[PDB]
Amino acid sequence: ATPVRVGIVGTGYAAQRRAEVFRGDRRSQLVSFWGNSEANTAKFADTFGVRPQQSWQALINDPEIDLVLIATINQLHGAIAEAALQAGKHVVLEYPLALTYAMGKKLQQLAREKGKLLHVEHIELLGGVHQAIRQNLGKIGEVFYARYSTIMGQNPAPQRWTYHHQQFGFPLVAALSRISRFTDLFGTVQQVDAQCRFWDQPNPEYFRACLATAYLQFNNGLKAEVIYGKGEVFHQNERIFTLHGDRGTLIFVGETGRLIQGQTETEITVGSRRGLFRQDTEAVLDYLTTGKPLYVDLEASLYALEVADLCAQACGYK
Repeated sequence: ATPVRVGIVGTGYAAQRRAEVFRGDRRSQLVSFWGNSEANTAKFADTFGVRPQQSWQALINDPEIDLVLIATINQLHGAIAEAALQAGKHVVLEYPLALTYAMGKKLQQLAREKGKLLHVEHIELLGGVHQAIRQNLGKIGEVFYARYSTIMGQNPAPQRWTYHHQQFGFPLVAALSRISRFTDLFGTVQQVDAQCRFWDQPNPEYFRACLATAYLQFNNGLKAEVIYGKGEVFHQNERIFTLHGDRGTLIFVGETGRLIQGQTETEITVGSRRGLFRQDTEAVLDYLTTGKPLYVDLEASLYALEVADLCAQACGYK
């Protein structure tokens, strides 16, 4: 039903990219938003000339909203999605979908029972690099060894939700989502070993550093290392995504990529996350206005959630 009236829960990168396209597209209208922190809420309201709702609960219950975009504090995503679906809203999330596989399945069933969209993508984190990997995996043959490491030194560690044990949640959730979206080629994860180490702040509800490591064995033979570290103890940053195959190696350093085959080295064109967010937003608008089905289905985010549960279980986490 046009225009699609949108409320945005969140003010970060994913929320801003969605807001830009919702505004620009004539099939949609940005009505309200909610932010968790005072300064970023003010900036978002100014950029997009939309007034903020004081609570996200009020936003999702607004009768002048058709669609809720969720891209906020990690812990909140499942609860906000369930509340929005119960209020008869369509829901689009930036991954995570929920805290547990069971909640993700409960959300999937609820959206079906209400006949509402439940759509999840994972674009903000290395979305362009992921498509570049997809476009070039066919070139390197059987992938047997991959390493995805994100190390971000930060001193002092802030007292915000990203360093808060409960709000941030299991630290490997986002990284494991990235490594799990090649099931089409790697098969499913068959074995997991994972460790998680924290450096607590004086207030033990916050950590000042974390190092989480997951070592995965896939069914088609791939051994993958997935590393997530941030905080006060890290003196060298690292943003590496390397995949070794018997016909070549793909190396991504940040958003920079290079194909290596024999003695040749080729630059890899990495597209913008802005373009990927726009195509996804326009596909969502297509579905809501003409019923044309989305190419993405919830199964990819559900499996990433399963992998996260499995690695947390291997960690003794929660």
